Amino acid sequence: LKGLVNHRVGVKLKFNSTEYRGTLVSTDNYFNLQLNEAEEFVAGVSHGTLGEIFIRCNNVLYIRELPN
Amino acid sequence: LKGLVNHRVGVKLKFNSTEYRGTLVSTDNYFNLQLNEAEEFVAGVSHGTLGEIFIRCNNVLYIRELPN
Amino acid sequence: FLKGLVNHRVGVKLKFNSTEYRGTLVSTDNYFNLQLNEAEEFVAGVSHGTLGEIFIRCNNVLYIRELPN
Amino acid sequence: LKGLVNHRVGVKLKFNSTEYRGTLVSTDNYFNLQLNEAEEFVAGVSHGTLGEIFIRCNNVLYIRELPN
Amino acid sequence: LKGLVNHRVGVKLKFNSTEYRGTLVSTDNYFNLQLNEAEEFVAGVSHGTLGEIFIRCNNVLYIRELPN
Amino acid sequence: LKGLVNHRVGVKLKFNSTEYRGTLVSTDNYFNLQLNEAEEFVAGVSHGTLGEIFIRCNNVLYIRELPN
Amino acid sequence: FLKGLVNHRVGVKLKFNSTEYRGTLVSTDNYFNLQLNEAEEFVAGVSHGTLGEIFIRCNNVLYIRELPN
Repeated sequence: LKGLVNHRVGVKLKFNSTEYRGTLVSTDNYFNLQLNEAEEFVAGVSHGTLGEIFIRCNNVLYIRELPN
Repeated sequence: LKGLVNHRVGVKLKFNSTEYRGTLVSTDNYFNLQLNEAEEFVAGVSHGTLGEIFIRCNNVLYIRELPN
Repeated sequence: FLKGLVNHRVGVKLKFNSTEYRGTLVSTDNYFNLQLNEAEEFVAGVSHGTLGEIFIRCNNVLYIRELPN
Repeated sequence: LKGLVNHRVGVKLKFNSTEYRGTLVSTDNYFNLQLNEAEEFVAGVSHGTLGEIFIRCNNVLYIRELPN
Repeated sequence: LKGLVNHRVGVKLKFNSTEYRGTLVSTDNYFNLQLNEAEEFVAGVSHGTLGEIFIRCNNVLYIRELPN
Repeated sequence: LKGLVNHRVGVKLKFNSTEYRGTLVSTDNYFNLQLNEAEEFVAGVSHGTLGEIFIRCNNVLYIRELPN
Repeated sequence: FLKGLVNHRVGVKLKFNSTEYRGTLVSTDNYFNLQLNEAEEFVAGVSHGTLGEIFIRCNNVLYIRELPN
């Protein structure tokens, strides 16, 4: 996962279809991650900008690299 | 995460759309945290002040810093 | 953590429903497994009775607060 | 928790409104407990006697001491 | 729990009202247990024999000794 | 659990009534097991053959030995 | 411990729904935390799109299988 630090990513949660997008500032094996300039996406539509958020592994389905 | 100690944060839970906002007094890797002058928000509307609360990691979706 | 709340009149809110157990926090441990004395069950803010000493399990706990003096 | 051994206790489960009452034979930190002369109670009504049961922590909401 | 080895027990699951009945061959702290000549019971009715099954703690609410 | 290696088994899941049938290639205390020649059974009706599949403990209810 | 599948075309089926992510398993570890490349989302057997490289958490995983070429 460290290969995605300082990259634009999207974190998808288990429930609903919400995706947090931002820059991956940091993380840990535990999949606990810090996201900078995060923006909440629901079914692909922005529902706003949170600032920096710290997200818990458990709620996470997967992480992907947002496209260039 | 300790970077947020003494800051004004918002803890969002997995279920509903409830957020607890207050000052983050203390924490630990376990994402168990102490929140001072906590106020419970339901869909962004205040439903009251709790005092000092101690919140368990499992119920937390993420944490953010409340805009200054 | 919680050790600061021992001997304090506390409210323990569960994840499900709107039930809060109020009592004196006798003891705890990192695991958020706690012993409440003089526990009184509250449903939607309404007393549904007094249990005695109860031993509650972290898991079901949403948060714990300090009841207003 | 060992202060209740050999006491008449009630074990309340997470789901339903079922509680098992009996004599707490033994235990361990894990809240895995041994109940003797356990009787199942649904909404406060006896649904019969189990014998010895070994209960698992997880399903446990709380344990109380039954009125002498 | 090893006190029930070689006894006739019932393993009740969290969900439903299924109980697996059989003879407790072996176990471990983890409540992972081996059942021999296991028979599945739904609401107290047999729905058939499984042979030997290995059951996982989690799915377990409790274990009881079947009346001799 | 290792006594079932190379045996023909059925892995039942917590949810639905789905059982994965196949040969138990390997395992570990964690109940994470590798199945060969896995066939998906839904209410006792085959819905197709999977190849080799790796199953995660959590979703598992029990493991049984398919009658020789 | 499921290192026999690396560089193999796999399917990751989640617990909930009937979604399977298909791709090449780049890397992993005991924890069943896995890295999938050229991942494609399949709902009831129908492609709903390509994701890039995605990193999947164990918990949501029901099982993994080898894709049949």
